[PDB]
Amino acid sequence: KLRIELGEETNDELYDLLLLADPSKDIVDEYLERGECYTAWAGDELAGVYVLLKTRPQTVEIVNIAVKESLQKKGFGKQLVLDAIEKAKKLGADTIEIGTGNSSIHQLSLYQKCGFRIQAIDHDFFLRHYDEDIFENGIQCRDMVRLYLDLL
Amino acid sequence: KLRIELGEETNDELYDLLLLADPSKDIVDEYLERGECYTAWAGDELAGVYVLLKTRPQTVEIVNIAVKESLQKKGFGKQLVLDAIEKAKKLGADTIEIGTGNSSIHQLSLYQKCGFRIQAIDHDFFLRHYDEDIFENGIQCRDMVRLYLDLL
Amino acid sequence: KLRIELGEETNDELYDLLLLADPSKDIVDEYLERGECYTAWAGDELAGVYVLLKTRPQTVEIVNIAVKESLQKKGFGKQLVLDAIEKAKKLGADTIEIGTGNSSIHQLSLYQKCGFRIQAIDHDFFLRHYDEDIFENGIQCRDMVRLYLDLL
Amino acid sequence: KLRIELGEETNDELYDLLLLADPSKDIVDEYLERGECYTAWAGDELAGVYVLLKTRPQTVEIVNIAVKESLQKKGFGKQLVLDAIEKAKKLGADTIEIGTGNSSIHQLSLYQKCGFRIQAIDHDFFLRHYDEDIFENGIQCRDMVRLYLDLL
Ligand SMILES: CC(C)(COP(=O)(O)OP(=O)(O)OC[C@H]1O[C@@H](n2cnc3c(N)ncnc32)[C@H](O)[C@@H]1OP(=O)(O)O)[C@@H](O)C(=O)NCCC(=O)NCCS
Ligand SMILES: CC(C)(COP(=O)(O)OP(=O)(O)OC[C@H]1O[C@@H](n2cnc3c(N)ncnc32)[C@H](O)[C@@H]1OP(=O)(O)O)[C@@H](O)C(=O)NCCC(=O)NCCS
Ligand SMILES: CC(C)(COP(=O)(O)OP(=O)(O)OC[C@H]1O[C@@H](n2cnc3c(N)ncnc32)[C@H](O)[C@@H]1OP(=O)(O)O)[C@@H](O)C(=O)NCCC(=O)NCCS
Ligand SMILES: CC(C)(COP(=O)(O)OP(=O)(O)OC[C@H]1O[C@@H](n2cnc3c(N)ncnc32)[C@H](O)[C@@H]1OP(=O)(O)O)[C@@H](O)C(=O)NCCC(=O)NCCS
Repeated sequence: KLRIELGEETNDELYDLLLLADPSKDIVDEYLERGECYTAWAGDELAGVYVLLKTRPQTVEIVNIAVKESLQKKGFGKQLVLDAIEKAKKLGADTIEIGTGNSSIHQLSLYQKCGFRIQAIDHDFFLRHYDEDIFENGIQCRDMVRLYLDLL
Repeated sequence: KLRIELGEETNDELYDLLLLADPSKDIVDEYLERGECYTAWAGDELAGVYVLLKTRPQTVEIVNIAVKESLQKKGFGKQLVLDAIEKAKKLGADTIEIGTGNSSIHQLSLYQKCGFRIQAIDHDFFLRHYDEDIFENGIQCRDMVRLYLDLL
Repeated sequence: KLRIELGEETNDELYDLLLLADPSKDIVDEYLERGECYTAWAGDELAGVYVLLKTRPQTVEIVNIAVKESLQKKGFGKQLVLDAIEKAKKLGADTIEIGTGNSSIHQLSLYQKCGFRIQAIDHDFFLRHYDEDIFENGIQCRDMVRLYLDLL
Repeated sequence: KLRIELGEETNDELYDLLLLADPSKDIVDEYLERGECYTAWAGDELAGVYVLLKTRPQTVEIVNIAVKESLQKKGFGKQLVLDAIEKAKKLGADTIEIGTGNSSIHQLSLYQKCGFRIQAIDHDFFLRHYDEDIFENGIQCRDMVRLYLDLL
C-alpha cells in the first residue's frame, strides 16, 4: 500500500517524524546525512520514514523508523521494516540490525515478527546516555535491546 | 487477594497448571522435588502455581509459573511473580532469575513490570532442545530470553 | 596423572583451596553442601579441588575450582576442568557452565581450551556484589563472563 | 614514541600490515575508504597502522589494527589503541568499539588494559563467515568478542 521513495530534502513535516524516534535533532542530522533516508507516502500525506545507516563492515542498521501517530497502528510500521530489509538486501549487506529500549514491548514484538532476533543487551545504556529517567508501559527503560537479521 | 501457600502434594489438578508452562512432565518432577513448589488458591479453586528452584550460589530462579486459563488475565500473574520475589528474599538469595521464549511478548512485559531486567539471550535454544518448531503470536520462538533481579 | 576422588570431609587444608577461588566461606559452605565436591590428590599431597553444583534444569555449573599455588601452572588446572566435564556427563546434564571475572585473562583461555564458549556478560556484577574494587593483571574486574558447553 | 599521522596513500608495505589483521583485501578496501586510516612510523620504518570506521550513530569502531611482526611486543600495540581512542574523542564520538576472536587471548587483555570492556559475544560468528576452521593458542576461534568504551 504505502508508497516509499528516497529522500533528500528535510522539512519540518519530516523532522516531526524523525524526532518521534530520536529526540536529539543533532544526532539525527549526523546519520541523516551519512545515512540513507527513505520516506513513505500514503497519497499526498507523509505516512512515515526510516533511515538506513551503514555500521560495521557488510552490516547495516535501521538507525531510525517512525510513523505518523494519526496513521500508526494500521500496519505501516511492519511495511517499513520489511521494506528496509529489502533496501538493505540490494545494498549487498550481510546483516541488518536495529535496537530499542527494553521498555518498548510493542517494538520487541514487531521487529521479531519481521525476522529480527534479539542479539545482546547494552545494560545501563539509557542510564549513561540520558540525563532523565525514561519510562514507558510501566517499565523503567534503561537497557538497549540489540536485534539483528542475516540476509542469506 | 490470591491466597498462596506451600505445597507438597501433587495431583492431576495441579499438574495441569505446571504442564501449561513446562510440557515435559519428566523435567517438571525433577525440579518439583529439588525445588520449592507454592500453590495459590482463590477460595477453594486452584488459581495458579509457581516453583522456586535454587540455581547458582546465592541465586534462585522461577523454573515454572502458571495460572488457570479461566482465571488468568485478572492480575494473578503479577501477584505470583511479586510473591515469588518475596519468598526468594526470605530465602536469603541475592539474585532471582526467570526466562521465557523470545516470542512470549506478554511475559517479557509482565516480568519487567515486576522489576526483572533482561540479562542475555540463549540463541537457538529451543532449536536444539526441542524437536518441533514452536510458534506464538506470529513469532518463531527459538531464543531463550534470560532475565534477572537483584534483591538489595 | 592427578588422582581425583569424591569428597565429603572438609578440613583446613581443603578450605584453603576453596577459599582461593571464593573468599566468602559462607557462600562456599552453601554450595559445598548442596553441591558435589571432588578433590584431586597427587600422591599424598592435596593438589586441587572443584565443586559441581546443579543450577538450571539439565544444567550443571562448576561453582568453584582451584589448584595449590605451589602446584598450579603444571597442567592440573586443565585436568580438573576436563574431569569436571566427565563427572557432568555421567550426571546426565545437557549443558555445563562456569564463569569468572573479565580480568581473569588466563582462565578465559583455559576454559575455552577445554571447549567452553563465552555466552554472555553480567555487567557491573562485581560492582554490586562486592564492596571493594577488584583488580587483576592491570584490569578492573567488574564483569562476570559467563561460559557454557553442551554435552552431546 | 611512535609517530602517528593520517594516511591516504596505500602501498604494498601498508597492505602488508592491514592484511595481518583482515586477510580479505576486498573488505579492507571497503572500510579503508569509508573509514579513516592512520599510520604510525618509528623513524622511517612503517611501525604499524589502524583504521577508524564510523558505525552506529555517535559510535566509532577500530575496524583494523596491526603492528609489524618484527616490531610488535614492544608496546606499540598499546600506543595505537590509546591513540585511536584520542582520535575518536576529537571525532565527537560517544562510544568506541573493537572486537576480536575469543581465541585472541592476548588482545582480550590488551584492549581491556586500555579501558575496553567486553560487551557481548557473536556466537558462531567465524563459523558462518569463514570457510575453514580458525585456530589459535590451542583454542577454536569461532566467536566474536565485542568490546566497547564510552568517552565521557
Ligand atoms: C515503531 C513504529 C514505526 C511501528 O508502528 P506501528 O504502526 O505502530 O506498528 P504496526 O501496526 O505496523 O505493527 C504490526 C504488528 O503489531 C500487532 N498489533 C497491531 N495492533 C496491536 C495492538 N493494539 N496491541 C498489540 N499488538 C498489535 C499486529 O499483530 C502486527 O503484526 P501482524 O502484521 O503480524 O499482524 C511506530 O510505533 C512509531 O513510529 N513510534 C514512535 C517512534 C519510535 O518508537 N521509533 C523507533 C525507534 S528507532
Ligand atoms: C505468563 C502468566 C504466568 C502470567 O499470567 P497472567 O495472570 O495471565 O497475566 P497478568 O494478568 O498478570 O498480566 C498483566 C495484564 O492483565 C491486566 N490486568 C492486571 N490486573 C487486572 C485486573 N484486576 N482486571 C482485568 N485486567 C488486569 C493488565 O492490563 C496487564 O496487561 P498490561 O501489561 O498490558 O497492562 C500466565 O499467563 C501463564 O501461566 N501462561 C501460560 C504458561 C507459560 O507460557 N509459562 C512460561 C513461564 S515458566
Ligand atoms: C585457574 C586455575 C584453576 C587452573 O590451574 P592451573 O593448573 O594452574 O593452570 P594450567 O597449568 O592448566 O594452565 C595453562 C597455562 O600454564 C602454562 N604452562 C607452563 N608450563 C605448562 C605445562 N607443563 N602444562 C600446561 N600448561 C603450562 C601455559 O602457558 C598455559 O597458559 P594458557 O592458559 O594461557 O594457555 C588455577 O590457576 C587456580 O585455581 N587459581 C586461583 C583460583 C581461581 O582463579 N579459581 C577459579 C575461580 S571460579
Ligand atoms: C593486536 C596487535 C596490534 C597489538 O600488538 P602487540 O604489540 O602484540 O601488543 P603490545 O605489546 O603492544 O601489548 C601490551 C599489553 O599486553 C600485555 N601483555 C604482554 N604479553 C602478554 C601475554 N603473554 N598475555 C596477556 N597479556 C600480555 C601487557 O600488559 C601490555 O600492557 P601494559 O603495558 O599495560 O602492561 C598485534 O598483536 C597484531 O597486529 N596481531 C595480529 C592481527 C590481529 O589479530 N589484529 C586485531 C584484529 S581487529
